[PDB]
Amino acid sequence: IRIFPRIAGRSYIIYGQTSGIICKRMEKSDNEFVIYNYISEHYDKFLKKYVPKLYGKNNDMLLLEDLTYNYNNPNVMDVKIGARKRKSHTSGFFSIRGYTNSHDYKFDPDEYLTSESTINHIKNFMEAGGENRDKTKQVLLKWIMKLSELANDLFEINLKFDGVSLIFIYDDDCSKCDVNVVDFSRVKLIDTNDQMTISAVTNLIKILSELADNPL
Ligand SMILES: O=P(O)(O)O[C@H]1[C@H](OP(=O)(O)O)[C@@H](OP(=O)(O)O)[C@H](OP(=O)(O)O)[C@@H](OP(=O)(O)O)[C@@H]1OP(=O)(O)O
Ligand SMILES: Nc1ncnc2c1ncn2[C@@H]1O[C@H](COP(=O)(O)OP(=O)(O)O)[C@@H](O)[C@H]1O
Ligand SMILES: [Mg+2]
Repeated sequence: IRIFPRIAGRSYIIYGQTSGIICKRMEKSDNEFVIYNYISEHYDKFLKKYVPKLYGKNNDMLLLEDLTYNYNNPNVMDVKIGARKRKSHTSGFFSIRGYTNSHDYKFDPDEYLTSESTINHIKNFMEAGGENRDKTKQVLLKWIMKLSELANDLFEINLKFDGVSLIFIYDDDCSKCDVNVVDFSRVKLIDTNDQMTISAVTNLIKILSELADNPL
């Protein structure tokens, strides 16, 4: 069994026996599966735009689209935009849980950060994208484009996105990038929209916009 190079979480995640699939164990309940099916039926468009494809269930394993598959040299960042179980966010509106090569920059998932340190970590994650300034900006701008639509669409969705993350990805050559929403294990039905989760996305859009705009 080939272990999947996670960037965060404690979940058992392996490569599928097949190309472009990862197998994630549902450790505690089947809630993740219940939530994908509910979103599939009530917010189909949201699932297609923002969420890795669920190809199937196998006992307690979900077969999920590998978001890294189409990438020569993927850089991954996990940012928790949903509410934490009991702790407050390490960056106010959201918590960076890890990124490719975070070890090299002495990143610590338990450390509460200033705005300066939050921004510095996101710049650290962007460093593997090289010094072509007008190409790493294109990556930031494609992220802003999809996070913008996601925030907009979140106003119309009556779920509490407890625990969910954004997986940011970009290839070393900056030819390709994306961001998707993952990990529905703790998501709940509610009667309003999730303003906490919306503020996380808007705060990220703000930070990425300041990076896409500064001239340094
Ligand atoms: O051991 P795990 O089974 O992976 O449990 C993990 C929880 O997710 P579930 O798997 O749904 O329980 C996760 O909450 P969620 O991600 O649902 O929001 C916690 O984050 P928080 O309490 O919300 O901040 C993680 O702890 P910290 O992030 O360090 O607190 C915890 O992992 P760890 O305890 O091993 O680090
Ligand atoms: N569909 C996916 N494709 C690629 N990597 C993924 C995918 N889903 C999760 N990951 C990776 O696995 C890690 C943990 O995923 P997540 O669903 O948040 O698990 P947990 O429930 O343990 O928090 C992420 O930080 C990311 O590196
Ligand atoms: Mg998670």
